[PDB]
Amino acid sequence: RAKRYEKLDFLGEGQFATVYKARDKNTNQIVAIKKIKLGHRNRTALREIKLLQELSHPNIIGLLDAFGHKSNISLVFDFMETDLEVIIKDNSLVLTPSHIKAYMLMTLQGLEYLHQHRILHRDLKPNNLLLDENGVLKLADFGLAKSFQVVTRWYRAPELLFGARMYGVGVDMWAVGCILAELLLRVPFLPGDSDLDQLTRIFETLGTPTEEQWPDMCSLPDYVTFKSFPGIPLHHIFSAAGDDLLDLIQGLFLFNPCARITATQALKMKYFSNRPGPTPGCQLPRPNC
Ligand SMILES: *[C@H](CC(=O)N1CC[C@H](OC(=O)N2CCC(Nc3cc(C)nc4c(C(C)C)cnn34)CC2)C1)CN(C)C
Repeated sequence: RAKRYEKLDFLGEGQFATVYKARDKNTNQIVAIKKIKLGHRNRTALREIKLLQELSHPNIIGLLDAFGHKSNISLVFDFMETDLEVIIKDNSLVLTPSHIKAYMLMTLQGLEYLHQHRILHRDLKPNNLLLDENGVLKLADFGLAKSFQVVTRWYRAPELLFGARMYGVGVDMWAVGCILAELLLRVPFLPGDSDLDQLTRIFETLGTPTEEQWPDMCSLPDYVTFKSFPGIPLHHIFSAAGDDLLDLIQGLFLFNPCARITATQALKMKYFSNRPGPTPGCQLPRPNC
């Protein structure tokens, strides 16, 4: 499983990881190796493989083989054609309501599954939702994921920005909300230049929160008193969205994290049972190469 795979294209440098297209020199499937190059620890990177092998799901990335002795450790995976991030930036593609319903659907079934199995994918962003031949979306980058201030600032839920130590599933949900806005607007919704500014963005956009809207807000370790903004109505931001969708977004971007709509609460919502339903993955937009 070391020399086994022959290197094709580069796919991504990373956080402490590189990713390569390679060809299994036996199966002849294209595969995506995650190199986790290291030194101290492979504690977090072993835990990853662990958490991974423990999951079977069509919207969860498929752990095929890990291997390798040296400075590095390799996780083999099914190759994927694009990520939801490129799918955004590709202008070629204009997005349809039923395209997004479809992208959201598969994301949240992935999520439902995960949180049933008591896990957090603490790093949900749109380059981490991959898509195959047949428009089947999959979560990935599990290097940040514990079994019940970590995401990349734009998709960081507030509680975290306010240095919450003990935090729940409402973390993953904030992200999914950020990803939906980003899907709608086709640009990062709340692109802070700093943690401090990421909160400014959140509040000025969504309004600064009450102790009603969020009790136990001030008890957070890094809590700090921002200016009080009113917020912006969602149908201003999303002149797009119909009321079934607005309802959903607004619930995902609730401030109180036990009052934040769970994956299931969200999958059990009109939006999904309402027309237009999800495009078949096979009929979902594909980009240039
Ligand atoms: C057309 C080729 C095509 O459609 N391209 C345009 C957009 C595609 O480029 C991307 O951004 N891709 C392709 C590579 C894909 N691989 C990738 C990246 C990362 C970071 N992780 C992973 C995994 C994990 C499971 C490890 C798997 N695959 N990746 C990212 C998106 C290329 C071809 N003709 C014939 C139609």
